[PDB]
Amino acid sequence: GFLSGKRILITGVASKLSIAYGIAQAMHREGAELAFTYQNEKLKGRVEEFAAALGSDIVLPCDVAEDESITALFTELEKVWPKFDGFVHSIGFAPADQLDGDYVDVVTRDGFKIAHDISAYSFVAMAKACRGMLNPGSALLTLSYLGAERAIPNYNVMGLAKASLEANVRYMANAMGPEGVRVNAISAGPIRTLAASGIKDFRKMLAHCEAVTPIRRTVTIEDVGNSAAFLCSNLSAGISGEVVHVDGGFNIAAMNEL
Amino acid sequence: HMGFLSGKRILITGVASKLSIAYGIAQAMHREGAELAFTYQNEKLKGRVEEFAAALGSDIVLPCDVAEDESITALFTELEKVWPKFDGFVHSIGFAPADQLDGDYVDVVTRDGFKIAHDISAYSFVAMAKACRGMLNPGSALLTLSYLGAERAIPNYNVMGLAKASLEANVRYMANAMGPEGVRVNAISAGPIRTLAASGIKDFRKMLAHCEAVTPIRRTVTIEDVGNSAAFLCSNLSAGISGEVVHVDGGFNIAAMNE
Amino acid sequence: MGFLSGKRILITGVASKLSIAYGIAQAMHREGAELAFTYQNEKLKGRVEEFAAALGSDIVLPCDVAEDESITALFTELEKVWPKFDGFVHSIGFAPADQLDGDYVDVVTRDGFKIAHDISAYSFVAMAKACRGMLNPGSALLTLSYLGAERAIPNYNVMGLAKASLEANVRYMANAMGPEGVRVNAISAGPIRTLAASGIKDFRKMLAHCEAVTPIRRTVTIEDVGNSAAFLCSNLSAGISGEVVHVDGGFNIAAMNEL
Amino acid sequence: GFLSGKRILITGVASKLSIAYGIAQAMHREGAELAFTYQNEKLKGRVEEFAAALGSDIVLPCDVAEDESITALFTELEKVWPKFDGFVHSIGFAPADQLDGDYVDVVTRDGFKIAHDISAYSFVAMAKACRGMLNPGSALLTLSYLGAERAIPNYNVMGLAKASLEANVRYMANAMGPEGVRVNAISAGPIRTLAASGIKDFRKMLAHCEAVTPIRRTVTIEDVGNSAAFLCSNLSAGISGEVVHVDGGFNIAAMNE
Ligand SMILES: NC(=O)c1ccc[n+]([C@@H]2O[C@H](COP(=O)([O-])OP(=O)(O)OC[C@H]3O[C@@H](n4cnc5c(N)ncnc54)[C@H](O)[C@@H]3O)[C@@H](O)[C@H]2O)c1
Ligand SMILES: NC(=O)c1ccc[n+]([C@@H]2O[C@H](COP(=O)([O-])OP(=O)(O)OC[C@H]3O[C@@H](n4cnc5c(N)ncnc54)[C@H](O)[C@@H]3O)[C@@H](O)[C@H]2O)c1
Ligand SMILES: NC(=O)c1ccc[n+]([C@@H]2O[C@H](COP(=O)([O-])OP(=O)(O)OC[C@H]3O[C@@H](n4cnc5c(N)ncnc54)[C@H](O)[C@@H]3O)[C@@H](O)[C@H]2O)c1
Ligand SMILES: NC(=O)c1ccc[n+]([C@@H]2O[C@H](COP(=O)([O-])OP(=O)(O)OC[C@H]3O[C@@H](n4cnc5c(N)ncnc54)[C@H](O)[C@@H]3O)[C@@H](O)[C@H]2O)c1
Ligand SMILES: Oc1cc(Cl)ccc1Oc1ccc(Cl)cc1Cl
Ligand SMILES: Oc1cc(Cl)ccc1Oc1ccc(Cl)cc1Cl
Ligand SMILES: Oc1cc(Cl)ccc1Oc1ccc(Cl)cc1Cl
Ligand SMILES: Oc1cc(Cl)ccc1Oc1ccc(Cl)cc1Cl
Repeated sequence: GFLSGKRILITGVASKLSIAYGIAQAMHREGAELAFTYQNEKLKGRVEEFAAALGSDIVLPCDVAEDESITALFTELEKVWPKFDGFVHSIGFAPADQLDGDYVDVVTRDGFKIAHDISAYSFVAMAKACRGMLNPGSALLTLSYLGAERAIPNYNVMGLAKASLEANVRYMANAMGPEGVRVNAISAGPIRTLAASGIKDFRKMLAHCEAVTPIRRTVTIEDVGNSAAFLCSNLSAGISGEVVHVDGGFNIAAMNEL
Repeated sequence: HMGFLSGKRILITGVASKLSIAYGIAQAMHREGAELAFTYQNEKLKGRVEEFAAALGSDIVLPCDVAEDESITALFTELEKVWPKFDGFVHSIGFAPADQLDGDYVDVVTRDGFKIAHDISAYSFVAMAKACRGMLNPGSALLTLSYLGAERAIPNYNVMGLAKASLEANVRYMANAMGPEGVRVNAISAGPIRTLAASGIKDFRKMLAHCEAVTPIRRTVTIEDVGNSAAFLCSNLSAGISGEVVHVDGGFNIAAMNE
Repeated sequence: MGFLSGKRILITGVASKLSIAYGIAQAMHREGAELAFTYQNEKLKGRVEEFAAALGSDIVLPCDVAEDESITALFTELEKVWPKFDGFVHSIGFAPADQLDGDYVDVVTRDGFKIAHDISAYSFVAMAKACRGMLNPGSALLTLSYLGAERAIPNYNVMGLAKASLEANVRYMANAMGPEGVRVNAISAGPIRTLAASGIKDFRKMLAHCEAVTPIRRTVTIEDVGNSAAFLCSNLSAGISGEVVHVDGGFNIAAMNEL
Repeated sequence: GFLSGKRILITGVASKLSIAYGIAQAMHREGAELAFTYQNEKLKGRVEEFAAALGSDIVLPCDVAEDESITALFTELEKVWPKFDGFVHSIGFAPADQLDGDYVDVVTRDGFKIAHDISAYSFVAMAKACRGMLNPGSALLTLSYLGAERAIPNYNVMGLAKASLEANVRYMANAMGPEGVRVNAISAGPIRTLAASGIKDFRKMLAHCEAVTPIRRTVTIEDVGNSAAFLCSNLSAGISGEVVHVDGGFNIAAMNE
């Protein structure tokens, strides 16, 4: 596999639906050794099961809201992985009220702070915490959405948070590049996940994208998985600070329904 | 005066000194016939801002600390007393703790540092829009000030780059939300200009010199260049333009591989 | 006096009262410009003479941008009445009709691609080459582009490629001509019913779509584009070069609005 | 390998430094059957040799200035490859005079025509001539440069031709997507190739990019090759109409003192 010899930490595996689940399956297929985080105790058991089906018993708590939890993650991981080769940030949150209605009516200071803190800051927070553990040739990866570039109904403040996160990719790639670390994002098209369900009229976005995307289907966690595996491998040694659209080309289409 | 903003009432935030981008905008809007009102952050800036306002024929000078929801509500409660309706506002406000703007981004970025940059530099634009939405006339325009740091990794600009990316996305979401009721929302991506707050960016004087050398117009932009651009974007001349980040940087942003 | 007082601006692409260039001409004359006009061929000469006369000009000269000799003769004739001037509006676009109906790969041809690029993109720099010595300090060039440059729009086809080339032309001309005091910008205009627009398949559906989903909830007008164009060729926009300004009511920044 | 069972045609192999060389190596290594084109008789020997090193004896002429040359390529290719899974367009040309001096002084109608014709039109010309030979799941790839997005000294009219090429990618991705074909570009950082010599002060561009690129090195035909292999493989199934920057992140950097 093109990840033979790599040790990648994967965040954000909530279920078999999760983008991060797809990424893990592809990275295991390509020979990566994997470790896994879980947000809270409620999620531990399922992530342990998913971890074990991929030959891993490295499963550790991380609530990215808490600096101590991020430090503890890497404190505990260092004991099995003194050094490793990067991680997948597949984590977003905003209060539910932020994702239904007029952006300006519905956005709040606290909704804004949480969305950016959890979806944007958490990525560089994780990087600070493991910086000295990363081998030369390491790769970090986050997940963004066209909401960052365009005004999308109901996505609302998550658009601002993804725009922040995509700038984070750039500032992180620029800072960590010299010492041999690449940083990228996948801008993924719509996929049915627990989190997707939190966006008002998600199913309308999903249907619309299926119709007008050049490849004429919604992308799968397999498609994202393979792209993510590639971006965290030495195959992508020439790419850093990049937001790669894995949306079937939806972002480049205009006026297809009239 | 009389000009392309005759009939417009515009609120101006972020005047600190005569170097301030908001001063150049205030100058340019007065010259084009706008009635102006001003905000000041704290008591330290009140007196300075009052004399600037009086020189431009305004005695509407009101406190606003955009970290505080109470302060923004009270701004527009007081503003309503003299201006029941008005035609929008200029958001010329940035802030991060000093420690954010000096060193390797990953090393010096902090959670509070990130929180404060995004809160003051990005959230505060839509906060002001939420609290004055009902007072905006049809044909109103909101304007904010961004920087190329939103688009490119700039040494030492660090977490302000992310807060500016968030700001530019806010322009788009607000434009989209407010367009149907007749409100336009735009940004100017200004080139570097020696302002009080600019002195806080490590190596600013090298940015300035770099930008002077490679910018197509072969000069630094002025608060006059930005003021004329802001005056246009808040005027009915710009009626076909919403959700845009207009680069007023002499075209620095389109240059690569110079020298 | 208007913000174009003391400027001498040459206007191409006036075909009718619906032409973008005619809206530009009106706004620029309103703001105090003195104007000169080109006409493509003998059939348009009379109408352009009439529209120019209505804006206080009888400087009305043939220019077919297909021909190097025609562009040279234009500036050799112009110089006799305008030894110096302050820039020109390039409002010129053409591809063979067969290029703008069907699947882009089926319908695009080598000659169709050549003509689109030659007339719509190359002509902007050919004109700049031909008058470079006649431009005052503070001169400004303007071309017209379309969202088709950035996105794949059905049936705009190879005109999308020609517009992308044109916007790249804006950047390379801004960068080359900036040091000698010349600014170069584009307006990326929303759809407008003009003679040329009727050559685009389902243009009526395009208008209705942009009408529904554009933040400002209307079509832009030649007044909107004219006002922006006046601004971009005036000293008010002295800070802006190498820029494609979207004058499309925010259409470009909206996604999934139809639902 | 992840191109196992794919048939890819490769253009623009000139020498061992050729981006198209790096791409052939990477695609061979991952188990693609390759075919190669050569511009003219002068290059035919070098390519027949490079092809044989990779196990291909499919080496056909194509001058993309000629519609007939493109038809004939696909007429000959069909005899051995009735179907195939796409091609790599690694082809650029402008008259030498275009790439030395101030853009406005140096550009000419004929300079502009050829740059656009060879560097941009030829990509969709090849897609037109082979559309019915492409299997479901096929990928086309072209090579672009940041000259499309930024004004770069001396790159001049090639910048416009690459901007047209990048738009081409999007219009081809939109048209061909529904019949199961993806179309993408790599925007490669500077690399010393035969063609690169043609740019005035190319050396300075290399050293500039090397100094300020986040990965702090020049990219290689093997970095571009790995990215090209990926983008023409089923691994990239969710990517179309995309210009992927393989320049070490140079494009996102500004103000490196
Ligand atoms: N349509 C889509 O599914 C889509 C599109 C593009 C982008 N994305 C992004 O992909 C990523 C993965 O989301 P998904 O769609 O797979 O959803 P999901 O619900 O399957 O996964 C989201 C994950 O975020 C984690 N998370 C939330 N708050 C956390 C915290 N405080 N600490 C740690 N983990 C926390 C959850 O535990 C969960 O594992 C997100 O960043 C999302 O914004 C999703
Ligand atoms: N100067 C430049 O080179 C440049 C370039 C691009 C954009 N900008 C942006 O222009 C805007 C104005 O900055 P400037 O350069 O004029 O400097 P400045 O110091 O004159 O203006 C900054 C202003 O921010 C205000 N401010 C800070 N925190 C505030 C708060 N909590 N509540 C209310 N007001 C607050 C200050 O009172 C001050 O008036 C900012 O958004 C800045 O980021 C500056
Ligand atoms: N929706 C729109 O109408 C729209 C939107 C975006 C951009 N544009 C651009 O605006 C510009 C003006 O078009 P318009 O909509 O006003 O259409 P129009 O028909 O009013 O203008 C087209 C003009 O092009 C001129 N022209 C064509 N070939 C020429 C040649 N060889 N030499 C000289 N002049 C030549 C014609 O004489 C005519 O005056 C074009 O570049 C067009 O692509 C139009
Ligand atoms: N070298 C770089 O730094 C760099 C960076 C970005 C993109 N590119 C692009 O990569 C591609 C390959 O160039 P390279 O750097 O490998 O140089 P190269 O000289 O190795 O390859 C250029 C190729 O173009 C072919 N070609 C030229 N005119 C042709 C025609 N009429 N018909 C057929 N083939 C023709 C030549 O035969 C040659 O193989 C070009 O499109 C170039 O613009 C190069
Ligand atoms: O960002 C997303 C985009 C899409 Cl189309 C679908 C799911 C997404 O993921 C989220 C959406 C909202 C919240 Cl609150 C959290 C997350 Cl992770
Ligand atoms: O955003 C800016 C960009 C530049 Cl080039 C110069 C000044 C800027 O403005 C600020 C920079 C830092 C802080 Cl703390 C606050 C502000 Cl207002
Ligand atoms: O570019 C345009 C875009 C739009 Cl939406 C409408 C009209 C346009 O202008 C043209 C369209 C086709 C041809 Cl052949 C020539 C021109 Cl000037
Ligand atoms: O596009 C390129 C970009 C770079 Cl940085 C280097 C070489 C390139 O390729 C060319 C440059 C000039 C000519 Cl005439 C032909 C080609 Cl193929």
